[PDB]
Amino acid sequence: MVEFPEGFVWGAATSGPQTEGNFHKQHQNVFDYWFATEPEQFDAGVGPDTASNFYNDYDHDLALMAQAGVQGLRTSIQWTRLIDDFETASLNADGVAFYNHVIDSMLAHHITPYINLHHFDLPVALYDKYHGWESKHVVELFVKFAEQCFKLFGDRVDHWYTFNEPKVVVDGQYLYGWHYPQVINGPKAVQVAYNMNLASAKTVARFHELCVRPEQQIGIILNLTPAYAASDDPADLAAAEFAELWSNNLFLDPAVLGHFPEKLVERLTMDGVLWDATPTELAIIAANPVDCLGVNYYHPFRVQRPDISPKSLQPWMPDIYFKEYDMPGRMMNVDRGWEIYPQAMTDIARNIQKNYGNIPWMISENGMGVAGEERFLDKQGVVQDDYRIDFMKEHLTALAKGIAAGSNCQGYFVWSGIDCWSWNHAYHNRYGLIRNDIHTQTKTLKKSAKWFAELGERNGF
Amino acid sequence: MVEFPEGFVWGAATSGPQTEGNFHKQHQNVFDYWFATEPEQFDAGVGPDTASNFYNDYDHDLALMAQAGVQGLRTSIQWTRLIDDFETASLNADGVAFYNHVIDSMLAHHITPYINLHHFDLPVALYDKYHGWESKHVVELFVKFAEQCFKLFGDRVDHWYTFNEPKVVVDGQYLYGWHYPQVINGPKAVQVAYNMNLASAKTVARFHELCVRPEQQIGIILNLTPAYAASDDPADLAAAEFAELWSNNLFLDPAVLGHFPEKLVERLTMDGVLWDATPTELAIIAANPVDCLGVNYYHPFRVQRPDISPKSLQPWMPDIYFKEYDMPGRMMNVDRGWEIYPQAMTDIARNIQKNYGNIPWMISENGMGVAGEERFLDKQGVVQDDYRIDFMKEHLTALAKGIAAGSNCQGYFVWSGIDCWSWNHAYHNRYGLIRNDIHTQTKTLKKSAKWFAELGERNGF
Repeated sequence: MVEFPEGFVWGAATSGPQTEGNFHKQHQNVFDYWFATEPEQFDAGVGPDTASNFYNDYDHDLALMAQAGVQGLRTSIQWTRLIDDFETASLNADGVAFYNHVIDSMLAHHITPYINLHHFDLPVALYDKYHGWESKHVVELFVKFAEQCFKLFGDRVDHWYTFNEPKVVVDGQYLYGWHYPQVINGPKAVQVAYNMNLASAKTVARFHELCVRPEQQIGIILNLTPAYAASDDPADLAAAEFAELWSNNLFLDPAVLGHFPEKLVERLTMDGVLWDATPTELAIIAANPVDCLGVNYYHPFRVQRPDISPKSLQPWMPDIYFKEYDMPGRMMNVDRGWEIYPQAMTDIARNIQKNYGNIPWMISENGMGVAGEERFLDKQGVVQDDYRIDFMKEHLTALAKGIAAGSNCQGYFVWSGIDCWSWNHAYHNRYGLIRNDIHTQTKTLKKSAKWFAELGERNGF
Repeated sequence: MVEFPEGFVWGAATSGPQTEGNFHKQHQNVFDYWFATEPEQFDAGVGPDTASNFYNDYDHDLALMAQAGVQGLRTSIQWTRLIDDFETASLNADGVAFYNHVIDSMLAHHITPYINLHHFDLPVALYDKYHGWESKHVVELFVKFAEQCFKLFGDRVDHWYTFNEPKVVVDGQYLYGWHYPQVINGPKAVQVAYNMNLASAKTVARFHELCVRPEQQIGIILNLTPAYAASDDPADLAAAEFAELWSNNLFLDPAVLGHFPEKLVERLTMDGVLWDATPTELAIIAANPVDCLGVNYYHPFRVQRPDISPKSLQPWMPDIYFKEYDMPGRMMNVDRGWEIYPQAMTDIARNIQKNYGNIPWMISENGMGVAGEERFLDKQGVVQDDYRIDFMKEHLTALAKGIAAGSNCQGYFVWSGIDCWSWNHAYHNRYGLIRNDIHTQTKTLKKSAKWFAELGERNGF
C-alpha cells in the first residue's frame, strides 16, 4: 500500500551516553557530573551510570536489535570514554577496545554502523577549564578527538555524523537550564551556536582529508521542525520567520549552504550579540559543507508574537521575538504533552528538496514515548505497543508523500531500538522497539519490533 | 651627491636574544639550552645570558642609538620572555613590563619601533615535547603568542614582522648543524619550511583581524641574495635555477604572491619529499600575503652544477642540485670569508620591482663584521671604523640605483646599532655603529656612528 524506494535503510537510533552506562569510563561528561552531584534532578533518581547496560551486554543487545529489523544502527562514541588526555587526544585502551568490540559486533549481526561523534556529552573537565563550547580551543580538541575516531574505525564505518542537534546543546547549556552547567545567557548561546557549526565544518574538512572511499560520507543531524505561524496576522508571521531562522537556518544554512543566514546575521548584529568570527573561520565554513543530512522530527512547533516589544529593557534572548502557541483542535499525545502532526514530515521533506539542493538525507530520529509500558504487557511479557505502530504508520505515510514528490530521503531511523536513558527524564518515557526492564537489564522485543522487521522485509506496509 | 627619497627611514637592526640577556627569563629558547649544556660550542665561552645587557640598560642604550642616527630600531620580542604557559599564551608579568618599558623608552627617544616576533628563538620545551616547528600545533601556539604582542603593544607599534629569515631556522636546525637541535634531515626541513610559511600567513591573518589603523602593517624579513650562476653553461644555469627557487622563492612567493612556486613543488613531489598540507592551510596562505617586505643582504651567493648526479644514492638534501662556487678575482672581506659585491643590492631591488608588484620594502639588514676592533681604538676609546663607512657607502650607492630605476625601497637598516651576540660566533665579529666592551657592558659610539647620524640629516652622502 505504501512502498519505499529500493535500498531504503530501516534503522534505529541511540547514543553512547544513553545506553552504555559509565562502567570503567575515564572521564565525566556534564551529565555524569550533574547526576553525581544532584541526583534529585533525575526521574526516579536513575542516572547514566548504568543506563541500558550496553557496555556489558552489547553483543546480545545487538542480536535483539537485528531481530527487530535494525538494518543500520546509529549511536555515538563518547569523547569521555575514548580519550585519555584531551589536549593531546591520546587513547584510553579499554575505551578503544570497547568501541571496536561494538563495531565488530554490529557487523557480525549485519547491522550497518552509523557513527555520530557528539550527543550532548561534553567532558565536564573541558567546561571547568575553558567553558567548553565557548572556547575555540575546545573546538580544536574536538577535531583531534574526531580524527582519532576516523583513524581507528574508518576502515569499517562508512557513515559518519559530526553532531546530534547542536541546538539542544546551545539551548540546554546556555538558554533554558536543561543541561549542566545551566547557564542562562543569550550572548553566550549565540557564540556557542557559531562555535559548534565551526567545529562541524572543521571535522568535515578533517574527514575529507582522511577518507579513502567514495562510500564514506559525513553529515550532521538536525531537527528541522518547521516554525508554523499561529495566524496570518503580521506580528505572528514576523515571529515565525525569526524562529525559523533561529532554530533551523542557524545550523542548516552553514552546514549545507556554507554560510549563515544573512537576515539572522543582520538581526544579531543590530541587537549587539553577534558571534566573533574570523574571515578564515567563515571561509572554512563555506568550503566544507556536509555530504548528507540527518533529520529528527517528533512534534511540531508553533509560534506567535511576543507579549512585549523586543525593544523592552530585558536581557537579550532569542525568545524576545517569539512565543510558543498551542493550537485549538490539535491532535495530542496527552501524557507526554506533545502535538501529533505527521504532515510536518512532508513539509520538511520539501524544504530540503526545494531549498537545499535535495541533498541526500534520512529521517534519523522519529518515535513516540510512553510511560509505564508494563500496563500493556500480554501474557508472554510483550508490550502491546500498537500506539507506536500507529505512530510509525502515520509519519511514514507522510514521509512517502515526501519521497513521491521528489525528496532524496534515503532511510528511516526509529528512536529507539532499546529503551534508553533520556537525560533528566531517564526512563519515565520508553521509546524502544525493545523493552528494557532496567532493574535486571532484561530486554524483550515488543510488538512493534516484529512489525518493524516485516516493514523492512516488505519495504512498506 | 647620492640622495634618497623624502621620508626614507634610516634604522638599525638587532633581535632580542642577541641583546637582552636571560635576566629573569622564564623559559629557555633553543640557544639558551644549547649554551647551558655545551658552552664549548660558543666563541670565547660567551653565551646569551648577558649579551649586551639590554634587559638592564635599554634606556641609556636607546639614547646612544638615537645619538647615532637610529630613527627606527628593529628588534624582536622573545616568545620565551613574554609567555608564561605556551599552550595558553598567558603572560609573564615581568616580560610584559620589560617590553612596555622598551617600547615606551623607544618613543621617548624618538625611535620608531619595528617589532619582529621571531628570530631563531624557538622555546626549547616545545622542541622537546612536539619537535618544535615540525608540529603544526606549535604553529598554533605561535599565533597565540603573536596575538598577545599585538594586543599589548599594537597601540604604539605600527610596523611588525612575523619572522626573521625562516630559512635560517630550516637550514640551521634541520639541514647543516648550525642550530640546536642539530638535526640533519632533508625531508623534515622541507616540512619545517612549509610550517613556518603557514605560521607566517596565520600570523598575518590574526594581525589584520586586530589592526585598527591604516598605518599598521606586518611583513616578513627574508634574505633575497640572488643565486648567481658560475657560468652560462646549461648545467650551471640549471643549478642556479633550483638554488633560486629553493633559497628565495620558497618564502617569497608564499609571502607576497600567496602560493608556493610550482616548479619547486613539482621537484619536491617528484623527489617524494613534499610537505604535508591541507586545502584549508593552502587557502590561508593564499588569503594573507604580507603587507611589506624586509630584505637582508650581506654577501652574494654563486652556484654551479653538483659534483655528482642528483640521481645518485644519497639522502635527499636541497644541495644535491647545486654547489657553492668561488669566483676567481672576487673582492673578499678576507677575515670573514665573505665576498663583497654591492651590485647585488641593485639586483634585489629590481627583482622586487619587476616580479613582486614593487610591494613596499626595506633593506632590513646590511652591515660589515670585523673581529678585534680594539686594534682601531683611538685616544677617545672611539673605534676608527672607516671600513664600515666605506662598506655602507658602497652598498647605499647600489641601493640608490635600484631606487632610481623605480624600486619601492623605503628604508635602510644597519646591522647593527650596538655590538650584539652573534649566536655561536658570539662577539668574535663586531657589527655595531656602537661598540660594547662586554666585560663592563660599557657602550661607546664609533666613528661610523657619527657618520650615520650625518647621513640621516642630509638624507644622503
